[PDB]
Amino acid sequence: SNPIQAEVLKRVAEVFDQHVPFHNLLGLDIKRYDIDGVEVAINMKPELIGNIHQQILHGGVTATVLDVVGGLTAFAGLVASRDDWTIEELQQRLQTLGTIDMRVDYLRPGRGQIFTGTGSVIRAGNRVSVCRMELHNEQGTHIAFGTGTYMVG
Amino acid sequence: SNPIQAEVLKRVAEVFDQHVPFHNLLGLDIKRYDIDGVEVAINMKPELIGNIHQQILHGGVTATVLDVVGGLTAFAGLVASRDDWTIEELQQRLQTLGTIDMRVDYLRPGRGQIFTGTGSVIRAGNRVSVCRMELHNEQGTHIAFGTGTYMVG
Amino acid sequence: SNPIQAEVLKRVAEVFDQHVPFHNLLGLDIKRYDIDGVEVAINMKPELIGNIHQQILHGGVTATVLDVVGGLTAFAGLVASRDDWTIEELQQRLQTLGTIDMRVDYLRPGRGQIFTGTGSVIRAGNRVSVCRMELHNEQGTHIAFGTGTYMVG
Amino acid sequence: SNPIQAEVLKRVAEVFDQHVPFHNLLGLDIKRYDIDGVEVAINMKPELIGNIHQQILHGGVTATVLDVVGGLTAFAGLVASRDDWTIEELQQRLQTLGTIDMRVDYLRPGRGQIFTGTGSVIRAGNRVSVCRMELHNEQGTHIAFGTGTYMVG
Repeated sequence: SNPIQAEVLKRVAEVFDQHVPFHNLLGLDIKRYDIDGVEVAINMKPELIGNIHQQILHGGVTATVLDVVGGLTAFAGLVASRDDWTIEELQQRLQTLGTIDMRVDYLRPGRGQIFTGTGSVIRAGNRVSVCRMELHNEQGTHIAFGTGTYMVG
Repeated sequence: SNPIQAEVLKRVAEVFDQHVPFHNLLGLDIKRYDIDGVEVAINMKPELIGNIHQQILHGGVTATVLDVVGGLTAFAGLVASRDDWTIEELQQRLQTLGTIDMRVDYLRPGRGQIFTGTGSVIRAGNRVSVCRMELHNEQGTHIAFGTGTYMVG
Repeated sequence: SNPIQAEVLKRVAEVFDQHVPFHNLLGLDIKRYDIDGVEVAINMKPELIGNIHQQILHGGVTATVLDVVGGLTAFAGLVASRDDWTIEELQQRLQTLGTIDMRVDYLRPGRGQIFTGTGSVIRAGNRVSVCRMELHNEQGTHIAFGTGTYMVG
Repeated sequence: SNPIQAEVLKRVAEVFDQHVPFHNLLGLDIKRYDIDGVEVAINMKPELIGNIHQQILHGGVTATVLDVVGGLTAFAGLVASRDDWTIEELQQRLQTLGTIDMRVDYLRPGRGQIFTGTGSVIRAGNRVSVCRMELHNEQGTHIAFGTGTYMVG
């Protein structure tokens, strides 16, 4: 794709990946990131448990992962929408990026070894975008669905 | 509250405040928990930051706090709804207690030193309850509102 | 499907299709209803326009259609839940069927002569079910998505 | 409110009260509309019933009223946010007014003779605003609560 569109796609992906303190506290990793769909994985660890008896992931981790998948999905959508994007142009956008509201639907108990989240834009906007997100375990079992409205400009 | 109601609440409160791995990871504390509702407090700390430049809370922490406030608010309301609960029935309820769906509305940037969450029951049920949650910093400004649907039976 | 199930689904269908005053005012029709799900449809007419200057469907209609699709989807999923329902049992359930909360995401302005809605269960339950709903124009594009939490018992 | 603000508001109130086909079909009325907010009312009539036996308002009507209250609430909050507003500058804004997403929480059966709705802005913006809505009957009993995200620029 566009030389600049590539930079941001490999930069923004790395920004979220390790430049965010909370992402590091949880061990959240943005595996990939490109024009279509981003991916976010998180390995199960004792620190992420909610109910010790059921040994299930705390609902806050599920929410966090879905929110991150959405913002990234939204911004990625903004990027691919143009070929005139300058560097500062997108930098101002990235500083504006934020969640306005989000809905999480908890489908099944959060059990698994590795969890992966992905999303897609259902409403692409120049200022506001809405996406749907999803979280599953290594067995492919859907743990939760999400829908978020993001500010992209 | 009668002995049963009081004792159950005291027990649940220490469970959430000391024996929940994810709560310990973030520093989420149950400041107050009685038949009237809950108060959850969380001190800002570097690991909870979402964007270093603006020094704001990661939307994930906010969602986590709002969700916990809702669950406990819904459980407190359940306990308060009957004069004939037994320790065993309420202990079974605490295990079934869970979030079905939740909406978080991000109002302002999450800046603060100490964050406090409280909630109220807008729809009480024997099986399903709906709660409204709020999060504010030590200055009293609202950071986010939440609405949660919880399975309570 | 099963004699009783197909019999109950048949009954419930004419109910929403004709026994509901608001459905007749809007022209809401239950195009088809089987154990697999539902498909609602509604023809455009002058009384359903929201903004005359744009000849677009009023959002209130959209939300109405999504919610009905959701309740029907939920109940259908419940019928297929057990294989030994008694016509009286399912009659008691239908009396408790109702929406707890619903989220509507508006994607495009509603245009065209006919609008069709369908949905699916994302979380099946004996007491509560969560469904996703979709509404689209005659050209196949999605006007809105919906997510609903329903009481099925 | 200065003359310009009050002028556009009176104009907007007129359009929604008489020049909106779907509002005229339901009988939705804009009782009052000023810089503070909006009051929407709708009398109960046979055509608005959802369940014949319970004589309750159809959930679609409740959702319709909450969305309209939210839109007008959002627009009023926009009108009151500035003084440099020129007549057409706000009329161009009105053309952009629309609902992005909405969540409705059904608290209890919609019984009543006259239903009234009010709302407030929980997040005011130059392009996106979030609002809370509420519907009650003539006795003051709360029927449903809403939360809407609106495009205002």
